[PDB]
Amino acid sequence: VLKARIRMDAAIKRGELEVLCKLGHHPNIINLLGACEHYLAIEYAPHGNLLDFLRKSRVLETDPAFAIANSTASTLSSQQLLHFAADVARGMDYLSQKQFIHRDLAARNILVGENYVAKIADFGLSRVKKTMGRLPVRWMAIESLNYSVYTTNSDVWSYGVLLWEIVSLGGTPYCGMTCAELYEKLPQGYRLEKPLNCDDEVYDLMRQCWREKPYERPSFAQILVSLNRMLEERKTYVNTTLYEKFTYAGID
Ligand SMILES: CNc1nccc(-c2cccnc2Oc2cc(C(=O)Nc3cc(C(F)(F)F)ccc3N3CCOCC3)ccc2C)n1
Repeated sequence: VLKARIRMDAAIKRGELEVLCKLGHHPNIINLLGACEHYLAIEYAPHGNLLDFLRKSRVLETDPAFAIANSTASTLSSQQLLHFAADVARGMDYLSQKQFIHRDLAARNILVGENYVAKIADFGLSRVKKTMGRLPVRWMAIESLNYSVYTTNSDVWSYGVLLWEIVSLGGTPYCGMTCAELYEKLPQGYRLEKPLNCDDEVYDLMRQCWREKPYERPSFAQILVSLNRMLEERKTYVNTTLYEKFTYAGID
């Protein structure tokens, strides 16, 4: 994958053209510009992947003097954070009505484009039982861990974890927990805990994505509605201000 001019900025990769074309276009997915050879051209995202971008906003760690002085934990606001969330949901709604199943929803696979508009991507390398590489276990629905099932509802569970990645600023999900104990504890109804900077209502939405029953989970259309409600309220939903006992959700 290489940076290039000709839209100007593009990320060029050198059978996949059928899949990209059939996705059509949407402001919340990657944009297929054109192709040929002697080479797939996609619109470059100046802010790179969401994970790294969420982590680079941890200003206390990067620029502590600046952070303390401003009483800020993040260069992103609750408005920006929730807009990333609504961006992914809008793209996943678009993508799921075309019966596209991602199977790898996580911050690492979302791009931050022009105007900080989040875009679904897939950095795997080719596209009814479905194909799987190495399992992203911390992002996986109970029913994928057991049974190896993949549907829009399992995508919704992974979205729940991405929503958690957004609020925690790139925290590693279940920090301190082994992959093995997830297979064991999730069936028993264990779920990820509410982050400290998180409002109860964003936590409820995450919990809705993690219902045991796949068919009880909300649709991406319903998830966008919930988030839009939060963004329209005066209420701040994600705390980004420092306080005496502040600690970031752990990364490693
Ligand atoms: C850092 N900035 C940046 N901007 C744009 C792209 C990239 C980037 C970085 C590293 C690797 N790849 C890219 O960009 C992509 C991204 C994709 C990509 O996301 N492709 C697919 C996306 C989707 C989506 F989920 F969005 F609907 C679905 C299928 C996709 N591909 C999957 C691979 O095979 C063809 C179809 C394909 C090619 C390239 C060159 N980086």
